Amino acid sequence: MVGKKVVHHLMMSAKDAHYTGNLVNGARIVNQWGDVGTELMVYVDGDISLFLGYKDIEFTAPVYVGDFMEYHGWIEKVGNQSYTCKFEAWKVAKMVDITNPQDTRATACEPPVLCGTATGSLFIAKDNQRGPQESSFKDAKHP
Amino acid sequence: MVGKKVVHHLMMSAKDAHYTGNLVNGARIVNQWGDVGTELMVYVDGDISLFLGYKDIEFTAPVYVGDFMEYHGWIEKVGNQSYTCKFEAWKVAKMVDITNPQDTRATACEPPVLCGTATGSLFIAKDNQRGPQESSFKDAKHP
Amino acid sequence: MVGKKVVHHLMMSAKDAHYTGNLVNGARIVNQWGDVGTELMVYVDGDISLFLGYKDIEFTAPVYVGDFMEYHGWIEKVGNQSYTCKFEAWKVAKMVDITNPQDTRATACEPPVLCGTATGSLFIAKDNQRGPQESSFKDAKHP
Amino acid sequence: MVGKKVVHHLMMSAKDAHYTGNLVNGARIVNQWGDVGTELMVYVDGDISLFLGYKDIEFTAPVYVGDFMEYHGWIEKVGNQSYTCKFEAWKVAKMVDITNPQDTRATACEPPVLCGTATGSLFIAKDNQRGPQESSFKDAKHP
Amino acid sequence: MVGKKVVHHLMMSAKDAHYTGNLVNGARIVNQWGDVGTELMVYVDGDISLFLGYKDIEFTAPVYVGDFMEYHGWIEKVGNQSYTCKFEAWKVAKMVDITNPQDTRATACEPPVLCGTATGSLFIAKDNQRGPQESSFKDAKHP
Amino acid sequence: MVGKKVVHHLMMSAKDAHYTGNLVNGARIVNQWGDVGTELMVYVDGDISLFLGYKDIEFTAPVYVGDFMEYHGWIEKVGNQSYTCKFEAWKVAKMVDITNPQDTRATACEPPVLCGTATGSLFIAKDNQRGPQESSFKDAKHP
Ligand SMILES: [Zn+2]
Ligand SMILES: [Zn+2]
Ligand SMILES: [Zn+2]
Ligand SMILES: [Zn+2]
Ligand SMILES: [Zn+2]
Ligand SMILES: [Zn+2]
Repeated sequence: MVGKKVVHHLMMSAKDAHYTGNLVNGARIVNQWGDVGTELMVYVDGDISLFLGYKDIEFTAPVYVGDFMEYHGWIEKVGNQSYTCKFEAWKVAKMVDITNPQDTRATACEPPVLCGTATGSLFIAKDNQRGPQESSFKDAKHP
Repeated sequence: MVGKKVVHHLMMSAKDAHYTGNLVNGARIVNQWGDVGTELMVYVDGDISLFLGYKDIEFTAPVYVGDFMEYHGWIEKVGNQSYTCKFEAWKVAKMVDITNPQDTRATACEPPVLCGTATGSLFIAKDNQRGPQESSFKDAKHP
Repeated sequence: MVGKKVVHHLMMSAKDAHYTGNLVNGARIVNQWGDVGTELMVYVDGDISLFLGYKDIEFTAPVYVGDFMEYHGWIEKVGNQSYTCKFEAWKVAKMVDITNPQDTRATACEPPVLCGTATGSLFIAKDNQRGPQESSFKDAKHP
Repeated sequence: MVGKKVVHHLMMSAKDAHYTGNLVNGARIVNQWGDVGTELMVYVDGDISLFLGYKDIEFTAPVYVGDFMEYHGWIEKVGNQSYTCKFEAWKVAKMVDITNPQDTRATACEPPVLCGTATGSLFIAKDNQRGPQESSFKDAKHP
Repeated sequence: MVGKKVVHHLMMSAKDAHYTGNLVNGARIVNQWGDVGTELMVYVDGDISLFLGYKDIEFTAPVYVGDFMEYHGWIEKVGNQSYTCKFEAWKVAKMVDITNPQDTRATACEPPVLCGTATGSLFIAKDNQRGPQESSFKDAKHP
Repeated sequence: MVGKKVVHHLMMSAKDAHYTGNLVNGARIVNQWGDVGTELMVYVDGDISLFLGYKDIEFTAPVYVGDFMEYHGWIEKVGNQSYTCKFEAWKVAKMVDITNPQDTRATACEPPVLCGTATGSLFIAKDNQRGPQESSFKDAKHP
């Protein structure tokens, strides 16, 4: 790991439903990993970066309205202009019975439930790199 | 404090702009504190709860597109059916120059910048309380 | 009251649901009061202003998809740079049975149902104040 | 006119921009007229109705982020199952200079600026009509 | 027809619901026809244009979450500054039973189901017309 | 290829901006490929399916507000419960100068510009497969 792990955390609201049955789409996780990756790039080189692509996105558990979700990312390798990052998505709380809209019961997921993993790469053109911006990234070094 | 502090963390995207000039509205913070409060209520008594009101919301710094934000909340007092909570909002990263849309430079806020505080109260009817759901809340006790 | 009361009015659509059960979050009301406050500031001094904070937000009735809502605000006191405003939220129509998604019946709320109240304050820096912009605000005077 | 005029009122936020240059699309007005029409149908016959179509939508002035807008509608004719309604859209306040994102100046539109008109028709199947729900509609009568 | 028919195609997600019962509003179709019209104007004269109005919008079948929809438009007449266009909306796939949120069954609409038609007009000021931009529009000629 | 290619087509509006500078996030493409994949699954086996993951997402050109985009997908292999699909994203029109918000000029991309590719897999549990629903998929066969 280069630098600290970045952790986003938020709730799936009714606005996050995508399919019928209060089911959130897997792309919602990818949206959040894009923002996690951006934060990592701000810290390592002071630019919001451009997202190049992914490998091995795996969606491992369904996500519903009322789930509380965490999205973890970290830099695995600092390249010359490209940065290889790893990502995870975890469910930390949920409604007890999504099928009953009037049921207000909810609980924690302890341990948390793995909902996705991915490897991604981000790019900052050499002329736009500004060096580390956040103290945990100070010994980021390039090849 | 009763139980653990809950920390939401996410990015302000262009979708979070509300006013002209890429300025986010203060209500965006209140939206997030509602979800923080919900998470606390899930953990303390197993219900999503109803939000009763606030006191002393203070908005202390402007928030823009490209800001990375954290939203902290915790339970201060467990009542019979009402729960008094404290909330904070903190900026952890930002664009360098929001006034130049083509400027991709961004940096950390170290130390983080205080953007808001509030006291709020949430309600779970007695019949809907289920006891603690998350281990850090196990010694929640009522009057 | 200084100037006229501003009244926003609109419908809660399915897009306004936040929690399960077609329940709208209280923060939706705060979002609308921010826009009511902005309109008041445009009229009193010709600037969109910055929202400083609230006191005594109280949420008094639940709001659902298909509710028609009014949001009232007015200036109580013109300060030097700060303006104290009062806000209310009222339900004027609703679905008869939110628990049956196929039920299309709806009715008025006559009398209207109080859903929230608040006191808030908004700020316009002295250099940005332009004087009244709307005829009902012409005798706005500062201390 | 049958019954009272319904008036929606709200702000165009940055979220309402559609085209480049902070320009709102004309369809945003049609969205709001759909909700105005729904409210009229709730009042005249107690059902949210189905929107059948329009004639003569005319868009008469551009709408931008930061405009405050009113949307008026009323019933012109109560049919057997169809209801002919008239609609208008009016601008009541606006930013002074949309082309300068840092300019916070705004003013009223006094008199208000006409932004659109339309004639539309809505439908409630005979079996779903429940009679008037709001006192101003009490003498709604059908052919 | 002047030039080619433009065809938009997409899915109604849960985010497109507007009324209760997973029902999409007719204005969603008008939103899409605005974007179809824009594309036609880009191709015929190189400007995003301004939408002037409609005649004869007819909404002919309800649209729900999980419907796959196509939106067709074409130029019927090139005027001096105004362009008369025709529009259609077609349903190509749908959920089998919208009333059961846990039912994941879906099917095609073969033949496709007509959901709307309209005639609209768009405007490009003479000074902003740039001539055809897309090869199928090369023989666009004005009066 | 098994069955026909599915083509989604739509516009990036101001609502699709994500980063500063009117830049759309790469996750917007992944959102659309999820809906393309869903449509393919409806046609091949009559269920909306669950998205399993991706390989080799590559983002190849930036996307901005005012771009018109096409999203292509097709089934490469029908498995027992998993379906391997290929996806592409293409830009077909764009604003001439995104950096000038008042510039309304736009043009076609002829030839269209490649913005992304991916391989993905979708899942329908055996008990939920219903056979082909759309005539071009009639000779879908499983191992
Ligand atoms: Zn570096
Ligand atoms: Zn308890
Ligand atoms: Zn003044
Ligand atoms: Zn009647
Ligand atoms: Zn021409
Ligand atoms: Zn099959």
